[PDB]
Amino acid sequence: NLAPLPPHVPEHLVFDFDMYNPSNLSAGVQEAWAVLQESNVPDLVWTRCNGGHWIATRGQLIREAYEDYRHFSSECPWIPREAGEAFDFIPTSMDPPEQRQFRALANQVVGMPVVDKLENRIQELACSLIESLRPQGQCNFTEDYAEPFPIRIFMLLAGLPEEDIPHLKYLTDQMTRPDGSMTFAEAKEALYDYLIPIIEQRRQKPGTDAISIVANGQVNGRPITSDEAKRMCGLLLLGGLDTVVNFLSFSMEFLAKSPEHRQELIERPERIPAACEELLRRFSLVADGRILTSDYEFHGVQLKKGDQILLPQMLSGLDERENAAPMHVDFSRQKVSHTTFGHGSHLCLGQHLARREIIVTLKEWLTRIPDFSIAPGAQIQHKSGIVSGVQALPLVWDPATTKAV
Ligand code: HEM
Ligand SMILES: CC1=CC[C@@H]2C[C@H]1C2(C)C
Ligand SMILES: [K+]
Repeated sequence: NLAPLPPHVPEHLVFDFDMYNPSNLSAGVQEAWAVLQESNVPDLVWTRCNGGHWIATRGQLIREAYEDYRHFSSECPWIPREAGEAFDFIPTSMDPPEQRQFRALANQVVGMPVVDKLENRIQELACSLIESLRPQGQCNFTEDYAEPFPIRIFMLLAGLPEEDIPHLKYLTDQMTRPDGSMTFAEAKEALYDYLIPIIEQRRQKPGTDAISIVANGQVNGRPITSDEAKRMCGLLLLGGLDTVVNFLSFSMEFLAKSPEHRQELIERPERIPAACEELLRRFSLVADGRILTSDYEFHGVQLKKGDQILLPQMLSGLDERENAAPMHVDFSRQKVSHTTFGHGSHLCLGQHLARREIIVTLKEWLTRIPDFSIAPGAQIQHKSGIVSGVQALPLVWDPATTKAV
């Protein structure tokens, strides 16, 4: 159940939060983690769950720890420990200075520039899917939109056949939210097995997909190795199949239950980008961490070299010390403060692709299906993990209230 409290961890700082099955899941995953920001929970606690680790509960500490890579290394960023030890993805598993040369290469295959290209391809698919769904008056949002819209765009960017989705998506999820049929190590090895012949094939005969660009690129001037390309592409694949997919679902679940929120977007489409940020904060969903490089006193707490500390990017924006009424969605919110795309030298390279997907989704869905609700009676279930998400989201609406556009 719980790991024996290490001698150096204060008994009064213990708070056994379980990141893969938080107590409050029924109330909502963001709410379940929010329990860590309650009146008498300190800024830093120790949970004996998942092997034992620190958890920074407030954005101030979260931001600081992410900026201080000397003490909090990305070397072992995943929890549980075994998983963090096998996590060798590039460039997320490296700290500056060595990280940059690779981060630059990755920025080349998913950055703004690549996204402006993809713009029309992304609108076409969003419309394509929504219009095909419009007349039915119902859908399984997670499988009929949330998953194929972002994944197909990534599989297109990566130059990979769509039939590979079921397999890759299953591996990916075992890494963020393991159902237990596979360890992080097994999921990664299969992802590395998938790529290897594809990376060797595109190095032998260069194309113009994100994969070829990576296997054939350079780092600070020198040629990338096969193995280095593999570690980077696995990360890219990981960032493309399980982030926006889940986020679209928290956003649309909320919109289906907020008629007033929907109207505002119908009435004033010019605020969709702003709503996109507010939702990015409200339904933040990533939580990874770092490992202590040496013994280090942090905010009055003694951390030992080797201790893992989970720094929930999700919690910053939900922190009342960052945004008043944090649990409240307000598209007109003055200063939207958050760390949903991370913080420090590891800032999300895919955020520009993420915002673009989210915004076109908001624009095109509302423009064709302005009124919809959650299937009557449905009991929505979230799952918590490195990346939290929605199990299923049944949606219904009346086709008479829609419009081809
Ligand atoms: C709503 C969507 C997304 C969210 C909230 C998100 C969140 C994050 C977070 C929190 C990190 C930092 C991890 C750390 O510091 O350990 C990160 C890194 C990264 N993400 Fe995103 N991500 C999203 C979408 C994407 C997409 C679509 C891609 C590309 C296909 C992507 C690619 C990356 C990469 C390559 C990194 C690594 C940066 C580095 O390690 O320097 N992400 N992301
Ligand atoms: C967007 C992402 C790609 C890979 C893992 C999931 C995040 C990360 C925590 C860095
Ligand atoms: K590692």
